Amino acid sequence: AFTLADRVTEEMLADKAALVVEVVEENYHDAPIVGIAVVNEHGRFFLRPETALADPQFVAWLGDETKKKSMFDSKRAAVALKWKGIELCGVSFDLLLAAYLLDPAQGVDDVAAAAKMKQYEAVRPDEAVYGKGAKRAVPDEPVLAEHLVRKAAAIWALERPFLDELRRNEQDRLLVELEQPLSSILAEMEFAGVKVDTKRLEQMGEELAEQLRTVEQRIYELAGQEFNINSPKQLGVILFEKLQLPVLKKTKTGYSTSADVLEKLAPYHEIVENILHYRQLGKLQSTYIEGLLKVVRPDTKKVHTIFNQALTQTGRLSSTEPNLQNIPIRLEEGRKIRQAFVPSESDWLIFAADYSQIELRVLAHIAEDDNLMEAFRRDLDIHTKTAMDIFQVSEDEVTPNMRRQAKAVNFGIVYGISDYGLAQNLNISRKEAAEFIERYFESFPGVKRYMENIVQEAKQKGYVTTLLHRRRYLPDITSRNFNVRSFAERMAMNTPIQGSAADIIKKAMIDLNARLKEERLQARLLLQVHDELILEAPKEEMERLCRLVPEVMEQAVTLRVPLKVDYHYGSTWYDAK
DNA sequence: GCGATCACGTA
DNA sequence: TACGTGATCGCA
Repeated sequence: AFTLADRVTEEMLADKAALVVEVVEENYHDAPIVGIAVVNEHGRFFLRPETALADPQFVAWLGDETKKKSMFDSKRAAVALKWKGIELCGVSFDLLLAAYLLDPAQGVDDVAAAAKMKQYEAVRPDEAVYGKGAKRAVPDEPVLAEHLVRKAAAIWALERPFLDELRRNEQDRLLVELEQPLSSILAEMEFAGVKVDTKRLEQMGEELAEQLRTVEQRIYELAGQEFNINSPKQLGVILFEKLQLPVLKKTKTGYSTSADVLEKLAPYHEIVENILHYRQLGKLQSTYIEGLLKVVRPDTKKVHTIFNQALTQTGRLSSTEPNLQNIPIRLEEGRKIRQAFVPSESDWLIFAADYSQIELRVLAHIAEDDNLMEAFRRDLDIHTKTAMDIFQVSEDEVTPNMRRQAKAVNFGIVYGISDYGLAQNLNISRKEAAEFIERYFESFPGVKRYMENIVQEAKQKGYVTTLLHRRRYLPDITSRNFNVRSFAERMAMNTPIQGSAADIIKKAMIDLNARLKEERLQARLLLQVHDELILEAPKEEMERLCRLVPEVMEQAVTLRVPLKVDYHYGSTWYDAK
């Protein structure tokens, strides 16, 4: 039983309530709110949004920090409301974030999935109510109102058992003091968006299309015929049947044509270099130029990413529409894409600050490896020092290739890759990659001990934890399949590193947001990308930020080694280098 | 019109 | 390693 309400009564404006502000469109930016449900001690209420959101008492209640609301995915609601000029405050419990902290592997997508964790099944999955894909539609008011009230009732019923388990896990503060405050910061970041210079992007796309026409023509005269270069089946027939290049790698369906294979085939035929070049130009044009231009809002000329705070098993943020975490950087041709990200006001600048080697610093701290801690206490180039140790040479004797291999070993630790993966990145044998690793563990015995100990702890406890008590369950750690078990072992080692680094960055964003307000700066966070925070600010604030931001980031936690922050500012993201 | 599948970019 | 995303193609 629920009141399908016609107007807002005071009964719906209690001190504590479960609240559903339903946004069905996957991209919630400027998206409709289809319905509102409130469950509190006085009953269960469904409100049409046009009513509720025009009611001054309702809107005042939404924005009253002392009126506590329990929700699922409150950022979606907060942002949808921001686009309507309405502030959502007082969200004291977000079930999406609670479920995520309790077990990130569950993939909790909707209220129903979180409710199942506590054997609560009186709510349907969103996909059963709205449908999937083409046939996705908002159902009739009776069906919609039942669904929203059921979601709000589930939230109401589930808050206590979820907070109880969080407390047993010592994750209650992680929820309340880190993830929920971050959610509000991310909602403001997403709402602010980042201004895009679409003229520059369109000019770049114009350039790429011309080179792509040129390289594509050269490819066709080399293949003796025309074909769809973007089809790895057609390309496979041109390279490996017509031109009879060696087959160095097979895929499930046929001939591998990854850039790894093509680089190896380059000496045999001039086509191969042009294919690689076509692949890189086409990646830029399709994915980044055309892809970015599709999601720039023509009103604001901004992109408004959506940060997914509750997806990764490490606690890292992901982002979509656009995904700004893979804007190119390595190749100069691609890094120029970042010239298109500009401050949103005249006489403002982009300020970007990034942790230097935060993952290895976290590893030095957690493993208490004396050699690694000393390397960071001396602020050495970690890759050079790793080369010196592994190859037992002095700094002047480290060749670029020795540093490259040491860097690949460090990369393998940071991202938890296998010996096979290291071998593949170093283009060496698996046996050779293995002996590289062993030489590393002789130089860093503390890291070796941490690796062994964390795997034993994962086996004993069932999970591993980060510095701020995020956990990752690893049921595959006892699997009898070697590849499955090795992956779980590498995740046991890696997640305390990657996840603690994510924890620090999140804490830094919270501290930064409060410091910006304390200092009454106009600067504002725009993006969190890997280990980098990107802000925009009046040019007149750059000198204050140069001092403030690195300090806040460096003081976010106290490790046994310093945190180091590099920072730059400029007129574009590219120039903030 | 989905859904693998392959390839590629940051990690 | 991961996630996100593209184009292709294979199944309807």
